[PDB]
Amino acid sequence: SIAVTGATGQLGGLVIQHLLKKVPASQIIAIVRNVEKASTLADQGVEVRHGDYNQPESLQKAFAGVSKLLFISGPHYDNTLLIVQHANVVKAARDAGVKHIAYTGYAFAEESIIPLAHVHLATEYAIRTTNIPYTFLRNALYTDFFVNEGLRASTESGAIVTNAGSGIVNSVTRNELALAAATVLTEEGHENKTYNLVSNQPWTFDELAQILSEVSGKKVVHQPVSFEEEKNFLVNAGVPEPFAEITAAIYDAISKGEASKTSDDLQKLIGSLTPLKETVKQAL
Amino acid sequence: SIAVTGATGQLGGLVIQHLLKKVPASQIIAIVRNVEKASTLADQGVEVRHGDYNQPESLQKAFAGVSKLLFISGPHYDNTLLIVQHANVVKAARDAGVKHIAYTGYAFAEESIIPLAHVHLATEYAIRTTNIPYTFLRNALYTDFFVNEGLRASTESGAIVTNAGSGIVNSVTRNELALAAATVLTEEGHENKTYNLVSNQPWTFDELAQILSEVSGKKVVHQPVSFEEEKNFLVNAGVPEPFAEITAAIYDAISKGEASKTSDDLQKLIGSLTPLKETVKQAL
Ligand SMILES: NC(=O)c1ccc[n+]([C@@H]2O[C@H](COP(=O)([O-])OP(=O)(O)OC[C@H]3O[C@@H](n4cnc5c(N)ncnc54)[C@H](OP(=O)(O)O)[C@@H]3O)[C@@H](O)[C@H]2O)c1
Ligand SMILES: NC(=O)c1ccc[n+]([C@@H]2O[C@H](COP(=O)([O-])OP(=O)(O)OC[C@H]3O[C@@H](n4cnc5c(N)ncnc54)[C@H](OP(=O)(O)O)[C@@H]3O)[C@@H](O)[C@H]2O)c1
Repeated sequence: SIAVTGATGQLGGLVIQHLLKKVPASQIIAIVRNVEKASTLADQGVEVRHGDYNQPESLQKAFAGVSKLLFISGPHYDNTLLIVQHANVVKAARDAGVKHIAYTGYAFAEESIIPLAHVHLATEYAIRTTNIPYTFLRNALYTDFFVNEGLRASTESGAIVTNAGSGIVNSVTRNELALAAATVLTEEGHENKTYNLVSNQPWTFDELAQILSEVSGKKVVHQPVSFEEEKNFLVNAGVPEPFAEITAAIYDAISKGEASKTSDDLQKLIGSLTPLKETVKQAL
Repeated sequence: SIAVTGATGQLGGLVIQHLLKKVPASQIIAIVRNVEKASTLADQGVEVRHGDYNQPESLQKAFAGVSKLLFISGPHYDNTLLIVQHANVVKAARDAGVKHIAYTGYAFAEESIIPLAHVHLATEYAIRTTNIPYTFLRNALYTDFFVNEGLRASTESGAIVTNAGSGIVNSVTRNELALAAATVLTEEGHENKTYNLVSNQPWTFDELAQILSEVSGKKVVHQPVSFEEEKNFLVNAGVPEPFAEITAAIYDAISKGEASKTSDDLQKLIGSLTPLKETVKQAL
């Protein structure tokens, strides 16, 4: 019995589709905040349960009798609130007698300068307190954050504008990260282990721009700018202030080597990784 | 304005008595679960407020307008519950706009084999997420845990019985640890810093027994035993099972070097440390 929180979200939806290739739908439980959004899952053989991280009682019920739990992190912007939610989740899983928990954390968190990394470490320590056999799935930033349909704005202008400088990026796709979680949940050998699930073929924004140029046939350059120019760029392109700030801070951190370390853990878990060109062409 | 949680507890009571030597009672707020227990504090000039870690709303009210908060950890035996409580506390302090927070953690936590160390690390990361200027007061085990009026049972029998083997102990008194917290709250220079507040004159249970012999005039030896012999010893001396287990696990960890690392941080903060003989004679 494998339960997946965040099941209607992007990552959780992909996990379930990967689990559906490995186990009967019978064994999969989707735990979800909005039960009406989960109908398509229930049309597949997947059991749907209500579980809201803000409501301990819902989590008690949702985790009842689950063997393996994949706890996908909350997306909230308030990190201090996210620590409460995650704590509620961990306490509910302990009380429910969950037998194995996997948690989607953040690669190389101890060296991060992004405050969200402190949430993932707080949560990993919270899970260690339960004594439940664990797998810490320490996910890179998503390649999809940087490479998406929004790249058409850059083809248009001839420029990818960021404040990442020549920082290196070890991102991987949500889909490879979903496969990794599904792999771990469906095979032995991953108990009490941490994996830093990142690329071993990192890239730069110069390189991304050369790739976009090759694919589109149109000349695009990386235009690196300052933090304040980025946030301005973003706000004036219709990106709401808090998210524009979040985004500039992620690029700023990249410029300082936040995403520059690599591991073979993911490749060892899922096999060959998707080349960035292949992801760029899909995005377009 | 300096607020102290756990104010009717042993450590918090001593902190307030130390703060009373440094600031008018006007500026001190005792935050407390049981308001009737705090009357003696209110007879001094100290403001009493209700704050229960299980009740977010109480904490919102209790932390209103406080400048500096000393968050003394919860004593609960359920570590997973303690993570929820501590998270509630941290979120309340962020919401209340607390300007500086000190938290009593556990020295060298990253190297601990005691599960309570994961709670203190989860909490430190929770505090880092708030961005509030912090002081992590990483307290050694209390010398008072080992050296107390209970040593008369050992004088009686001629033996201190433990499963600590010849493990080394860097413990310090609750009172020195209270002085350290009070010092930090009342002088500049301690913002965004962690201190491992332990002894630089560690001791063994052989040594404790020689000291008890010198003080009492009666011959007492350390009798080191196994984990299961300890727990049995303890249970049959009227120590309730969960606490007997807690105690055997603390000694077991000592036997494996849990308390063997030292730092000059405390001595640098408070001046000379209390010799163990002086603490033994007080206990008796
Ligand atoms: N590594 C990265 O680059 C990266 C980037 C962004 C996010 N993340 C983290 O990884 C997680 C998964 O990524 P994603 O792309 O799948 O994000 P996503 O599409 O935003 O999914 C977030 C999921 O969490 C659910 N959720 C929100 N609040 C909840 C609550 N109170 N109780 C229960 N569920 C709640 C959402 O439910 P609804 O559908 O009902 O709203 C949604 O299913 C995110 O939650 C976030 O913490 C990582
Ligand atoms: N370093 C060590 O060797 C060591 C040893 C033991 C404990 N500790 C930790 O350090 C802390 C202080 O040590 P201590 O000797 O002063 O312990 P203590 O005498 O047991 O004090 C614990 C304090 O926390 C309060 N408390 C319990 N539950 C609470 C709640 N739900 N909301 C608000 N307050 C609550 C208690 O209030 P009441 O008086 O109303 O019950 C008490 O004032 C402990 O909480 C524990 O986590 C450290």
